[PDB]
Amino acid sequence: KNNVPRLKLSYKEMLESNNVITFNGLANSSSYHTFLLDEERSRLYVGAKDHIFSFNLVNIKDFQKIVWPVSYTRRDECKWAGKDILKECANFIKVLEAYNQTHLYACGTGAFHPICTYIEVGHHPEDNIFKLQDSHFENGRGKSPYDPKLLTASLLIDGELYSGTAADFMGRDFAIFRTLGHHHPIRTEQHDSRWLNDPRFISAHLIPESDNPEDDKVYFFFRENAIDGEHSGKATHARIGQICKNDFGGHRSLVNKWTTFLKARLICSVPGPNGIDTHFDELQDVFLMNSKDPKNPIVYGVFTTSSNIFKGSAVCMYSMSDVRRVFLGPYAHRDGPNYQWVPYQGRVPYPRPGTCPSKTFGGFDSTKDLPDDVITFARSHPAMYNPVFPINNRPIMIKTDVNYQFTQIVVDRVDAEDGQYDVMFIGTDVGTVLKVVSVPKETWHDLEEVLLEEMTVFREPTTISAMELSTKQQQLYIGSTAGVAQLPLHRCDIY
Amino acid sequence: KNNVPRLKLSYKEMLESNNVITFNGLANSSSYHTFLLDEERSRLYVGAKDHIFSFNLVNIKDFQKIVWPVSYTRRDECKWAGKDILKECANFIKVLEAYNQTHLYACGTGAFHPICTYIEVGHHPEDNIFKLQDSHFENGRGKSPYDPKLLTASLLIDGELYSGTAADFMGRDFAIFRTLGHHHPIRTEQHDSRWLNDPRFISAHLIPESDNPEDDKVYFFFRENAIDGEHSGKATHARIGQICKNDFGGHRSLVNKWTTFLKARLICSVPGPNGIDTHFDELQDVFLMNSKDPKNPIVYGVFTTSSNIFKGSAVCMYSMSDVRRVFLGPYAHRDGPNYQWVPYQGRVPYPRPGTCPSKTFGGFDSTKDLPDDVITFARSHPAMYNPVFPINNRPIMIKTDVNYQFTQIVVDRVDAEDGQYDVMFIGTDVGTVLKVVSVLLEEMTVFREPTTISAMELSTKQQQLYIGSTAGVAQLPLHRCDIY
Ligand SMILES: CC(=O)N[C@@H]1[C@@H](O)[C@H](O)[C@@H](CO)O[C@H]1O
Ligand SMILES: CC(=O)N[C@@H]1[C@@H](O)[C@H](O)[C@@H](CO)O[C@H]1O
Ligand SMILES: CC(=O)N[C@@H]1[C@@H](O)[C@H](O)[C@@H](CO)O[C@H]1O
Repeated sequence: KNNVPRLKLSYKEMLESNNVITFNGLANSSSYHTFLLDEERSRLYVGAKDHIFSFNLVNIKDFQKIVWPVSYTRRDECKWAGKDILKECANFIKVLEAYNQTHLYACGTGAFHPICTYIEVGHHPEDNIFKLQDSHFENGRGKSPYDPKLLTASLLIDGELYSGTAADFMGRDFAIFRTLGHHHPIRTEQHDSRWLNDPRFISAHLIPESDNPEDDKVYFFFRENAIDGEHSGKATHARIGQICKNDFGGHRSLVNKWTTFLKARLICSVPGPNGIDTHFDELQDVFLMNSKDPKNPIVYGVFTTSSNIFKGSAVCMYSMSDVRRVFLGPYAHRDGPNYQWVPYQGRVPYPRPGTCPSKTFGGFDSTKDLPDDVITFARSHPAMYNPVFPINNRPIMIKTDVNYQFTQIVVDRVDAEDGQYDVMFIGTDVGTVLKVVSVPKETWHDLEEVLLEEMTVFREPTTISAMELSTKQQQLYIGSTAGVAQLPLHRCDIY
Repeated sequence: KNNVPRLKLSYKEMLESNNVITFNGLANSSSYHTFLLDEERSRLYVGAKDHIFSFNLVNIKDFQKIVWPVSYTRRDECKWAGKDILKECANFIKVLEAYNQTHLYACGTGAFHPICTYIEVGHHPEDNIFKLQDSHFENGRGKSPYDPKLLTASLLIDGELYSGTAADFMGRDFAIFRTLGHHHPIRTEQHDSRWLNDPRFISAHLIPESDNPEDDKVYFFFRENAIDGEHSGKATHARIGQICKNDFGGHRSLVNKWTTFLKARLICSVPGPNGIDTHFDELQDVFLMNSKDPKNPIVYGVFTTSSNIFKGSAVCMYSMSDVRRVFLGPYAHRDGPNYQWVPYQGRVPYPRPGTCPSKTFGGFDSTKDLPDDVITFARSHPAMYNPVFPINNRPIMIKTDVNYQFTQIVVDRVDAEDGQYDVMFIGTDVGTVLKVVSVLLEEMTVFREPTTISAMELSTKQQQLYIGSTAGVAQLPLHRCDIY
């Protein structure tokens, strides 16, 4: 029933108890935001400014660094663009995923000229190979943004890259891309408000729908500016967008453009007395709690208030069964520009747009062999009407009166000799980490919030940008421009 | 540039300094919310549960009362109706207003059967009369709600009663009525969310426009549920409405109904960085500062956040020049329920809807003589498209860190050595009054126990402030510079 940490600690105390291994980062670098955890290779990769690191996730003081800056020529070109020589004209690594069984794929802002390449790690982890394959350099457009201020939700599977970010120099052509591989890169309609409206990506996950890979979907989480009318009402909408991994675009229309793209509002609010709810629209981070059933990973989300005078944070939970229901629900439909959004009620193209091409029903092989009505629809119906509410219609945690806001989250399923509890590790914009448990107080609905620890993990206060949980090292890794930080999950002999 | 009070005295500290005179109220009464300040008679009237008091503006310890509790039969028909005998089946007065030069008009919850009567107080404030003219008894349909939990905004001028409440037993028929005074009662359209949609009234004021009494309009202030498509997103819209004092409805169609009603949204928000503003739509009280020009009183308003989690209160100022600009602008317009609201680009009938009939300009000297096209319009065009923003597009004061919320307000115009300064005495839902000057002087508790301040009057001819609540009334001096 309290909101005070039963165990508070500062970077100081943490350092005087063996609970923090700080990497202060090189003097000629920053922005250690991109994390690529690798349990197998037992290393923790962190792509930053002009560099890419390979930390030893047992003690991040031991590592390797691939200095990957940009050519003098490129630097100058960025300079001539009237940009910030130090803050902007640098190669900020924004993408870092796995590719070959011996190479990583990395992308970054090549000083407002996105470039990517490979990072040979090798076959055997025994011989820690951290070699950068220079001279190649592939087009970074659509993979890493031009502006370092923008992030990227990346997902690299089966040799193909999925990434949502701003694709242009002007940084106003945001789109979900599918690069690499065999086929021509896939993209979302550009300059189309109904598809994407000045969004900001958070993450992308490969979620299987059944035992048939043919039915694999890729979910992107992101926030964007709402759209409804020409009335005084700007607003944010956290969202989740689904797309079929086996989508290859239209035939005589959406050429090389997703055909199975749909989105739904993710609502994270707290019911009120007079019937008006309090919403946490600003989606900051998302973590998937892998259930034994890969088809139903639990979705935790870290949301924030839109108001500048009412700072607040929330942690909402969603079940895929819900998102799937929404995605199988009414399509948001609007007749004219000055019409109220209404749930579409009348003839839906078959197969249902949004549904992946199946060699069992309809028989239609490949998206490229779909009717025209199933391409015209979806093309103007990217959004679902009904929103997906959190489990139980409320967040499992809320922090208001506090002076900081949540920025990252990860959770471990710890089995206790009296049941299992989902322990959340929430990162703050202040540089502190909170460990909380939401045990159901006597009954689901009236649950108790327990703040176990509040540990600062950076000499100076900074915004936490990345968190990676290791269930093989039992170590948490925080990231920021100030550098990376490592700490143990527990500390049971200090309570 | 601060948030801490220079003078934070508690009730104990206020009582131990003659800073507050307390009336713990009667045991058989409560809800002392209906205030009526009479300078001339130097008394302060008050409406309450089965009672109507009369406090002395010098010492509320000295007072007269009137017992008006509803008969047995009525108390019984209310019980069988399935109401709470203790907190419902009683006569809670909701309207106290001066009527004749010798009488006051009063109405209360007739134990869910509102009734009204007069209250004699003679010509001379010397004889201090307070006789409850019993017998007869008129009904209070449209004058007072049936439900004590509902407020009412009244204004009785020229022998006419203007009020906005629930005209029904079920408390669902909210309306703005004008009863009394020579003509058949006139009211807003029943069951039409466009006109009014589950509103909560706050107050009505007469404000002339021109130097012609015929252009006089009555303005109501209230808060109601916004309407914007079947699509969800419940929200509150603070509002202000106007009505011509001389509106008596049409010949046929809109018969005995406002043909001049128009209403506009009142915005009180704070600009944000990402273009998103923080709004305070829950109007709580209104005070008009009589400026030099009687056609331009400054409008102060106390708004609160709709959010149950984040508590926050704000005060906002509005000029009647702005309000009038909005009423002379585009009406809101819809082609149906599935359409977006849009400023009416069509051709507005003449005379312009919302325009008081006049024996001068206009050509018409009666609202009943208006043509069909205007009456038809209006009937479906009671709302305006442009909301009226507050002076500077910002609120004067803000409180969010605070763990309470404003509930009442009054302001005094005090002449000093530097110039005139407007001091705002803000009430609180936790028994407390904040004194504020602009460009927090003191935070004083005024009740032994915490409650909601629901009434607040200011007597300049006595330099005192009176606060209302269910606990009782509280007297307090505007300054007491000694404590400083
Ligand atoms: C050009 C560049 O930034 N890379 C240097 C790298 O060559 C050097 O070994 C290291 C030592 O701290 O410092 C980095 O900043
Ligand atoms: C070992 C292997 O088969 N993986 C390949 C690697 O051989 C190749 O050089 C690289 C592109 O440079 O792409 C990887 O996926
Ligand atoms: C409810 C009622 O009938 N009113 C009584 C009144 O007769 C009496 O004069 C007064 C003073 O004690 O107390 C009230 O409760």
